[PDB]
Amino acid sequence: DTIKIGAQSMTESEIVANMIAQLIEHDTDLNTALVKNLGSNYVQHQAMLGGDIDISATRYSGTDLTSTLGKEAEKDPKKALNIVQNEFQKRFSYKWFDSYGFDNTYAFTVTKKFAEKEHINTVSDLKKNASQYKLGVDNAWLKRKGDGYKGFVSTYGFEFGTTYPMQIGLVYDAVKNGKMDAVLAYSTDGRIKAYDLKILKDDKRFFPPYDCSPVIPEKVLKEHPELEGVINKLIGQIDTETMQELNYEVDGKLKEPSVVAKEFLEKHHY
Repeated sequence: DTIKIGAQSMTESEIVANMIAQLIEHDTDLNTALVKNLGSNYVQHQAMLGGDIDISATRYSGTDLTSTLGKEAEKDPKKALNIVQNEFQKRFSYKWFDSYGFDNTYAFTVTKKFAEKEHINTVSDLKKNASQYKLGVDNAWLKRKGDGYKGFVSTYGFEFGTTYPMQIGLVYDAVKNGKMDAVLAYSTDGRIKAYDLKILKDDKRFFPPYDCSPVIPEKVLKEHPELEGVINKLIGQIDTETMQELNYEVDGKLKEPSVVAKEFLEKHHY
């Protein structure tokens, strides 16, 4: 029988999606298929409800909490994961696993060079000269509710001199070359490694946590009792630094997600 693994359009998702597949076909006699390009977690959720996917490869605690669950933004990561896991079991009898070990969080990011010139370690340090700064953001963040620009201004109490929305993949070279003074990066992106950018401390803890976990229905796990054991092998095994490294292997070194996943599994003896 064929285990269907859903992935959104993020390098991260495709990597972790392929990893799961390859781990399944290594440990068991089960067959796998990947359902690529699922857009948002809403569609990913619906695809699970409709039986289009047996496994959601990458899901993020702060996302499903304040949208799929409709709950308030918990800032403690363990408490937020506890809520999310309990609602998914109660509402859907879905097993939201413990985290792979990484956070994909919004991260105000600058060059180290610029952090020394402007004296910046925290997001709050950006206050003083904020009017003089260009900030790069993704295409959705300014209008985003809760942990968006609006909530940001209310919490940190300042505006950036100009904000420029753009495809997320562009913010990293943009900060690197000085086109933007700071950007709101995704903290798992490989180019944070490669370019060695500085992730500023979110001293007011504005952003909720975004720990990444696989989601699988207990019904799927029951029908294939060997499955949980396979997935459990990934739990705790991928921290932010590793995910950044795996991400650069695709985004910077131009390798296929299947290959990066294979090499990773081989490196760790699976």
